[PDB]
Amino acid sequence: AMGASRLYTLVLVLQPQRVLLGMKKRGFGAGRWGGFGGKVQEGETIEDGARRELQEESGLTVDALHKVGQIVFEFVGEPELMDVHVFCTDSIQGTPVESDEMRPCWFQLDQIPFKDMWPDDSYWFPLLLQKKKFHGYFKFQGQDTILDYTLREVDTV
Repeated sequence: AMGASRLYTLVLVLQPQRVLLGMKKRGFGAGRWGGFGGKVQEGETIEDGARRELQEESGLTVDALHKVGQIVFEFVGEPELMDVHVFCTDSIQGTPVESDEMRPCWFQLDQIPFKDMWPDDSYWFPLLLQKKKFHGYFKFQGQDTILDYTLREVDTV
């Protein structure tokens, strides 16, 4: 059987000229920039968990997000997969503020800091910028090494 998986969200604030990323401050993946997100909680829809995580980690409150992708992560030595649902929005009305877990920062869209993001981001982030939807899977050894991955553009997430 396929391993069991745990539901996570990942949220990108994407405006015409810039994207909001957050630096993970502690723990696994510390020092890397990426979307805001976390585990979906009991009795919570995936979109509402994504809205909750955006607010908890960045302070930004938005009323709705667009579902743009799904990425499954597998790590050598850990039988449980991460099932990550990726959301995007262009419309905010507050200021991003540093939380205990994340430091938000804007990057211009010709200065996307790929060298400081998770390696999988190099493959699916360009699809998001093109307003495409995607399904992906990545198997990691540790934090740096991809041993296998699949990626496909889809019409519906």
